[PDB]
Parts: sequence; C-alpha cells; structure tokens
Amino acid sequence: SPHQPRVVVIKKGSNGYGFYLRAGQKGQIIKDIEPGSPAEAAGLKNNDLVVAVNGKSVEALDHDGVVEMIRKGGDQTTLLVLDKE
Ligand SMILES: [Ca+2]
Ligand SMILES: [Ca+2]
Ligand SMILES: [Cl-]
Ligand SMILES: [Cl-]
Ligand SMILES: [Cl-]
Ligand SMILES: [Cl-]
Ligand SMILES: [Cl-]
Ligand SMILES: [Zn+2]
Ligand SMILES: [Zn+2]
Ligand SMILES: [Zn+2]
Ligand SMILES: [Zn+2]
Repeated sequence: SPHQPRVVVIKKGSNGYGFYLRAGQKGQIIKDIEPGSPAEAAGLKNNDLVVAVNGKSVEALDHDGVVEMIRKGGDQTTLLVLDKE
C-alpha cells in the first residue's frame, strides 16, 4: 500500500524556502533541500512530486508556472506532494 500524498506548509526564511524544483520531464520534483532550511524543517524531501500549491493543481504546469504559483502566495506556501519513485 503506497504512501499517501501529504500537505506541507513552508514559511519563507531570511534565505528563502530552501527547496528547489526540477522536472524529473513531467511535474516538478523537490530538489536540493538546504540543510537547516525551512524546507527541511517542514518535512520536504528530494523525491516529493509537487501536485498542488495553495489548493490549486499544478499538474498541467511547467517549471515557470509552478514557480509563479508559489511566488505569488507571498511568504508562505502550502504544497500537496506525493512520492516519486
Ligand atoms: Ca507573479
Ligand atoms: Ca510578476
Ligand atoms: Cl524563496
Ligand atoms: Cl526552483
Ligand atoms: Cl518564492
Ligand atoms: Cl508574483
Ligand atoms: Cl503576479
Ligand atoms: Zn495527480
Ligand atoms: Zn527556476
Ligand atoms: Zn524559466
Ligand atoms: Zn528559470
């Protein structure tokens, strides 16, 4: 029985969120989490596929579109993520 999708809230720190996004070339996967960052502390990991931002599906979007969805939410973001194998 596979692990379920989950919601992770991250607040931007002085040095940003501390996660990055890269296509695996479908949806964006969380990558390059900075040690000691809000991303790490909130429970993101580097096989998380981002499927929604702030309740909005990002499944049809490219890198620029996912980035924009996140940036326009100000200084926090609410991600729905699920495991990529
Ligand atoms: Ca914008
Ligand atoms: Ca703009
Ligand atoms: Cl940032
Ligand atoms: Cl990024
Ligand atoms: Cl941002
Ligand atoms: Cl913006
Ligand atoms: Cl905008
Ligand atoms: Zn989906
Ligand atoms: Zn980028
Ligand atoms: Zn771009
Ligand atoms: Zn870019």
